[PDB]
Amino acid sequence: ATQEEILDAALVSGDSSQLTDSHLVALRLQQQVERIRQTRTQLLDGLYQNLSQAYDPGAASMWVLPANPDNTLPFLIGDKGRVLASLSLEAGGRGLAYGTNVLTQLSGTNAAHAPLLKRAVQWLVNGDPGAATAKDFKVSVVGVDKTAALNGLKSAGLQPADAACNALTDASCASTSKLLVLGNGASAASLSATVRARLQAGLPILFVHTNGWNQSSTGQQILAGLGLQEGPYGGNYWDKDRVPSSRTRTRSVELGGAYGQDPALVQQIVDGSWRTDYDWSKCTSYVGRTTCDDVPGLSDFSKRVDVLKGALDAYNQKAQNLFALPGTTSLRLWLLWADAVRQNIRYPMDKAADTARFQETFVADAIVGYVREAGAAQKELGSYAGQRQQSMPVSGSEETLTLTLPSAQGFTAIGRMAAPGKRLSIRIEDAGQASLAVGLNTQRIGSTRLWNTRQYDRPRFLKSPDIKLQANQSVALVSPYGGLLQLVYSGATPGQTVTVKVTGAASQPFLDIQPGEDSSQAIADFIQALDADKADWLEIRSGSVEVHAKVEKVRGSIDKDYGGDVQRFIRELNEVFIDDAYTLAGFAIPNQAKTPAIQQECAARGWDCDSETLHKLPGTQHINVDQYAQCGGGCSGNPYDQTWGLNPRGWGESHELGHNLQVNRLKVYGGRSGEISNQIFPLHKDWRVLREFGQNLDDTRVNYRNAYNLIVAGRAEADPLAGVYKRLWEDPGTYALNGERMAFYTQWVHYWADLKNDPLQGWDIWTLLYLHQRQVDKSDWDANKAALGYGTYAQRPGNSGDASSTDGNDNLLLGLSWLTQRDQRPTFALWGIRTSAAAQAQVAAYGFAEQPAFFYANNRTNEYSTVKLLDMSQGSPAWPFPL
Ligand SMILES: [Zn+2]
Repeated sequence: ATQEEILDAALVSGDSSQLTDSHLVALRLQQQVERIRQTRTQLLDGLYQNLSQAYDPGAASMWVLPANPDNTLPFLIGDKGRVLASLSLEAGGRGLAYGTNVLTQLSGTNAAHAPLLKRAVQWLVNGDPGAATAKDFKVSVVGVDKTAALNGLKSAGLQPADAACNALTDASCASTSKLLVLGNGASAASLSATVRARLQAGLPILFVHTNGWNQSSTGQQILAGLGLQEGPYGGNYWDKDRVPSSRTRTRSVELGGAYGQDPALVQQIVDGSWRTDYDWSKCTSYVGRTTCDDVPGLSDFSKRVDVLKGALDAYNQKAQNLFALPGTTSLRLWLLWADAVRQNIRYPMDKAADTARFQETFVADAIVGYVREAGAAQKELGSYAGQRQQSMPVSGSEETLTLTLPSAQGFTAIGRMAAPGKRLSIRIEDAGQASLAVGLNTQRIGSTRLWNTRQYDRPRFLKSPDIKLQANQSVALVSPYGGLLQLVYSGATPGQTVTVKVTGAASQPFLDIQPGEDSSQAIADFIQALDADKADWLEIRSGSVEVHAKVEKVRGSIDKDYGGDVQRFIRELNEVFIDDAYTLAGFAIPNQAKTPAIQQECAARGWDCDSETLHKLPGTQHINVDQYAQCGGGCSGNPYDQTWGLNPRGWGESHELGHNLQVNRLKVYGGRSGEISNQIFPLHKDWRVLREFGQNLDDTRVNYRNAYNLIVAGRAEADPLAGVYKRLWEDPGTYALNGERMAFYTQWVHYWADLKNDPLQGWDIWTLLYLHQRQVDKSDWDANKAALGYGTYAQRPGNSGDASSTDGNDNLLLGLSWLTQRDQRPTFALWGIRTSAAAQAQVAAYGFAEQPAFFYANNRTNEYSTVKLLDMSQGSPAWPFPL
């Protein structure tokens, strides 16, 4: 078969598998775009002639936009670019929609529009804007006032007669009526479908939005029947856009022909006239990531490409197959062109060395249609994947999976992959009240480093749009890239399940630790899948953490850090990394009782330390392990990105996990502890690792010595609390005084260890503070405040994260005083930490003996046997370790 014959077939089926000649497709697209422009401009020129185009719908109006570009078009575009009315040629019919009821303004504010409206109505009735209507032409008016509408039409020089019947819902009235006028009061079965069917059968429709700047679902449905869409929330309220009387024929004809179309970009594609002289010296670099926002001309190019992506991604998001909807040829050609381009992409490309390949690929990467029955794999997957991903076996039968949702909103790995160019079918069942979508992959967009020299080596958009699903309705997908399937959810009940059915999917290595079940078999099966080595990507689900990882990166870590010992790697991931953090935070972990000391303290305080209501595990934290990251070689977020691999014992792993587990009421001076109060997680892990294993990791993180220097100097000032504050907490820098501020947090660990007379118990104070804080945050205030040491508070305290707030300082003071049964105000003052009068009154009410100011000093972070206690109440001792 010729490429010509392949293209013709693929326009019907969507099957681009054998289509490689992108130039041929681009030539067809060129003629299609030109056909659309010729049709539009001829119609708009006939409508406008030299009549005034003045049209002012006021603030109390909505915008009304084309939705299908092939058969709809703007009619009135204001100076600010807002579409105020649109024309429809959908299904071979004739429709016109305004964003306000212009018919009742033809004697007033829009008297000047009457001549033009007359031509538009001539075009509706006759199909020719210069053909006069017959006297007494029958007009049916539905959902807006009949008399006022007919009087409006008369005001424009027309002589309508009342059809006296409902042409929206009565097929016989539709057949004799010359025009149907609609507003938002209409009633009908299947309103969009009914409107479409009337239009297709030849009833001309004039729609007027009757709800001002308010949106209308009836209007949205009518407009969808015309192939139009309502503009966004607020309507014309802020912009107050209008067409001025100075608007020329030529200008509006040009704007209307160009709207939502890019003939210049099509021509650049066809001719290969990609820009050879972008000024790349204007790019800049931030932590190794190059961006180019200030390269002249580049942002405008990128925004034009975004229009195309936006257009196709609306179909993706709605789970609509473009090839199943009539009147979508332009978009079909764009998509088939991009699929053809994907057959020829080769990596890597550089922005200066390979301008034509780089720029054409830049466009093609933005145009991916996932909802289809067939289509092509991209031939080269570069730094993303390789031959394994391309050759993964797929299941011919339906697979059934049950997923648990740990919070109301987020996404979770389904445990299967789309294979490149291979159809899969998916559906969800048993979803309760959750709203669901399916997605592919988890990459963040900064992880395609296309502006770095020679690093355009994968697709721009490896993560698909979220593809909405309805319960019990199957959707067919084809990805050019393959990818890890994700269930995206919102409005869920924590702990609920969902059933996923999928046919045609591949099975990546997938480790699904069962919350409180034996896992030695799951581990063995995962290892066996890794040993078979048929995949480029894997996933791991363990508690509230999910890892999405390039296989080669995980192998690298197992080899480097574990000498090839996969078993120990996995067990440490689960226990030393994940379980360590969530246990430190005191969450209710299924089938894992609290330690005896935590149990006993909680019991002695009469606390709820075990309910799911207060202490359920939080929403999933995702981790991406890949060749590239969103920012730097590793980036905060959810997911957070790592490019080195995945080390269960690593500082960064736990530092980032810790950000997910931070709470404002345990931060000193809000944001000043933004990179402090999360460090308990990696510090605890390192203390544990030294004791159990003997590796001594990050042993100089906590800078007790320099904290001491700053405290000793600041407390010599006239206001000693302010003096310390200035030297320790004032600096707003992201990582300012990181080591010194950490030494505050560990004071309480050493203190608690001494209080309990047990070195192993020291970190329990943080677990207790977390348990206490979640009760403060969520328990019934009146019933629980006495038990939480907050009896003097009429209302729950605030949760501000601002550095100027005392909400964290206060809760730390109260929690620590309450748990230790000593008034801790002198040590809080020593550290420069101010508290509110309310919190001070509350500590006074406890009736506890003061703990005089103290300081725990050490010359190592991880080894606590050497820590020394300094009494600070009478003066400042010497630093007690030799320099
Ligand atoms: Zn951080």
